[PDB]
Amino acid sequence: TEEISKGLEDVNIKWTRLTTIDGNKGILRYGGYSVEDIIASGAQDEEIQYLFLYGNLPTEQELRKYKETVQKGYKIPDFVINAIRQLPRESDAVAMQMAAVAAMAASETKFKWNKDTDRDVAAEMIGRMSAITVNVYRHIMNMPAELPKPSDSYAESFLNAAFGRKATKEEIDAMNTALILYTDHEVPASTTAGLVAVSTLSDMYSGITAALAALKGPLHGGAAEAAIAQFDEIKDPAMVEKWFNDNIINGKKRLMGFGHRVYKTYDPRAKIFKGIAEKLSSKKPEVHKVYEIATKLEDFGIKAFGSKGIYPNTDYFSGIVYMSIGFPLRNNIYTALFALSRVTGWQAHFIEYVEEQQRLIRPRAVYVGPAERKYVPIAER
Amino acid sequence: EEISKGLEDVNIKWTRLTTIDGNKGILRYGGYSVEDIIASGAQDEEIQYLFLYGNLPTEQELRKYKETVQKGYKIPDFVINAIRQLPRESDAVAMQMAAVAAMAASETKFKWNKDTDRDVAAEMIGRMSAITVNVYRHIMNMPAELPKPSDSYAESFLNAAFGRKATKEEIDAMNTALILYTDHEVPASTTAGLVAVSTLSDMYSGITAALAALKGPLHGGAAEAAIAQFDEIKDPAMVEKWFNDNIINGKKRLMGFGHRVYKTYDPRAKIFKGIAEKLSSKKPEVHKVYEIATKLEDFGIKAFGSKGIYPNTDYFSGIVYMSIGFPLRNNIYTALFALSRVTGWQAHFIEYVEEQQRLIRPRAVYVGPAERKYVPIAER
Ligand SMILES: CC(C)(COP(=O)(O)OP(=O)(O)OC[C@H]1O[C@@H](n2cnc3c(N)ncnc32)[C@H](O)[C@@H]1OP(=O)(O)O)[C@@H](O)C(=O)NCCC(=O)NCCSCC(=O)O
Ligand SMILES: CC(C)(COP(=O)(O)OP(=O)(O)OC[C@H]1O[C@@H](n2cnc3c(N)ncnc32)[C@H](O)[C@@H]1OP(=O)(O)O)[C@@H](O)C(=O)NCCC(=O)NCCSCC(=O)O
Ligand SMILES: O=C([O-])CC(=O)C(=O)O
Ligand SMILES: O=C([O-])CC(=O)C(=O)O
Repeated sequence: TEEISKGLEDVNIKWTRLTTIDGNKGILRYGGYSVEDIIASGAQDEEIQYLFLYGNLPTEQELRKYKETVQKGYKIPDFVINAIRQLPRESDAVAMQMAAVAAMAASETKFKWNKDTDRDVAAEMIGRMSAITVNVYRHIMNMPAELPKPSDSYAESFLNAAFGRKATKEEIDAMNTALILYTDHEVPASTTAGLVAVSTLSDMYSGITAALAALKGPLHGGAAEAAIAQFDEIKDPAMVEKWFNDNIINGKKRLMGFGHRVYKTYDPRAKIFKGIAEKLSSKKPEVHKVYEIATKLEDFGIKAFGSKGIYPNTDYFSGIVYMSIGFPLRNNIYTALFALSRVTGWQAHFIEYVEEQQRLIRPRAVYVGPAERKYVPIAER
Repeated sequence: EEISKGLEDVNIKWTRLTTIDGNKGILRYGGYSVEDIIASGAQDEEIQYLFLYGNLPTEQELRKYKETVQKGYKIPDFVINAIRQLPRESDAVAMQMAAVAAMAASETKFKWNKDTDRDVAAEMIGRMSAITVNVYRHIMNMPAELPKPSDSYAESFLNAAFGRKATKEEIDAMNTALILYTDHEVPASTTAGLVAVSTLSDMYSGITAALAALKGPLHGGAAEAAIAQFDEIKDPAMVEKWFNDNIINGKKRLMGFGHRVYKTYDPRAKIFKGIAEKLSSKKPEVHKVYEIATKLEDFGIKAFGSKGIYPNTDYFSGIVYMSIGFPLRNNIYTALFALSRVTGWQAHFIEYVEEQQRLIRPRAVYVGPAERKYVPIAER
């Protein structure tokens, strides 16, 4: 015992029943169901949400019961809203979500880990996350506060409150795909952070807060904004080559939206996000200009990095989808919409850890510092 | 290969900061044993400096350092309000989370940088003092107050928290508690924070993640859960019955006992015990809490000492905080742990990002349902 597991690569932190990843062939499954199959069938997010908490897809009766438990989360305390609204407007959207969930971790003095109550607490929090995100977006956009109302879909309920208008069928559907696509991804940095916290037997909301803290970072969920920021920065499609050689190839910066710890091939979610990014952006000429820079850079990226197994990830196109829906490129909002979705995966993983395989997470470090030495009083230093 | 349960003996990084011999019960900060530091009467700020800069400060450097820490004694009103707008019966550590979370939001200009990192951390150490003062005050239903510059960081914290002049005994006791909780290599909290910062997320979010993990009863939460056990007992005569009914029969874990690394007496516990004795003996109601604690200790060692499970740092610290004058409620004692630990947290995050940066992303073993086609809703 003296070897460093750099980045914890290939170290198994738990067993899971929820998500499997084929990094070589680019296969992502939720509870056995492939992410392509789920979208092809045009499934609602609530069904996938239910799948992660319970283990199988819901019957008509169970789905209707599940939605009412989620919609309970649409009503949140004033201090929770205020936790967002009393922060500087120019703040990070994910950190705003962090601040709001932290308020819940504090106020929820009666939370206890229990197999009877876990899934209900989780289901309501998924609703609370929606209510939180609406108000995060509204506060940033200088708008008055609003809560999501119950409707035909979770995606619609969210979109309606966020913009303060009726969302179109096409808008609702694209958000519904994004929510499914970002639901879970086994044990990334965010989920890991949350699992470490919950391993001490701290509460669910603390786990979500620790997860959000990690997700905020540029190498993780922060790429959801940082990738599209690259597209916004190039402006002219003919400038793409120059920008790529100037920023990435000279070794200055990493290519945002590219690369993965697991996938050595094209990201499955990146396929789906691209097709939808192509469809919706082609309806808005100024957004399509972003997409046509994106695909051009994608080609230079694939050629330059493909041999090293660096391929587009789920964050490369996702931001274009959100921009097409109506959300602006500012304040890390795209990462916050990522987080809005990933809360389901995060929570399902914490429950699976505590109920069935609980143990404190506490690694070691190899000491490489100063040898044993006598303390010297400050006077003679 | 398969599951590294709890990540035991898996190395996550290298460090120059802290050494632990779990078998002998040895703890060193930058090569200085914890016993050397305490015996010397070292100021907490000296040990703060040691963690941020890699060596002990000169008198000139300590003056410069204190100036930077004190900057954090002024914090924005929304950070104070991030605390005060929450229900008073809220967990104290979770209240610290909310405050630091607000900083993570507002601090939009934070960059991981060789030239700025240490000053940011020094200022945050001060800020953690401001936060904890206000966390304690709000819980007790008192007006907001900030720490003021003085001779020592501990004095500045205690004075502001209580609103009175702290006695020399109280100041030394707090100073020692601050040193003893400064760092402990890569425990759950620090790890949770390192996972966060490996995404190149900000220092404050790193602290926030660490705070979320420190709350738990298996970790820093034991700073209150241990002393809670002594409060339940009330009568030294009923120690044996409580230990027989709850631990040996009920299977509940004895809080303030055991450790991931130490398989012997925790060096910090040993020091905390001596102070708990010195401080409690003078005030009758706290003294008998100590008397319950030491009587439960003997049953603990007789039962678990052969299994490598001995008193840890949280077992006696609660009594030490109680003697200083902090009440046994709202996980205040875990919040005081945090106030200290923020120095160790930040030192590790800087160390990891500057000199050994890589994304922390482990794997899981799949035992779930095999590949299956998306079933129609009614079959099912
Ligand atoms: C996600 C990653 C951190 C994973 O990398 P990792 O598995 O930790 O390996 P690593 O960081 O040690 O990199 C290995 C090598 O590949 C190189 N590399 C990896 N990704 C990239 C990239 N996007 N652009 C340029 N070079 C890269 C890196 O420079 C290193 O080179 P060398 O061996 O010469 O030092 C990285 O691919 C990256 O930074 N990607 C860009 C940001 C991004 O899109 N992140 C989102 C990931 S997906 C979902 C999400 O989390 O939201
Ligand atoms: C700190 C610990 C989590 C470390 O344990 P670990 O290295 O994760 O080992 P583990 O949890 O897999 O347990 C191994 C065995 O020892 C037993 N064990 C460990 N600690 C205790 C205890 N305090 N009382 C009774 N049994 C114990 C445990 O029951 C298990 O036995 P079995 O296999 O028969 O169930 C544990 O000692 C514990 O739960 N302590 C009690 C709470 C506490 O005092 N925590 C604070 C630790 S120090 C400071 C701090 O973090 O702040
Ligand atoms: O799997 C990872 O390492 C990160 C990722 O793509 C996600 O969490 O969506
Ligand atoms: O080292 C550990 O696992 C926990 C501990 O004693 C601390 O963080 O003070």
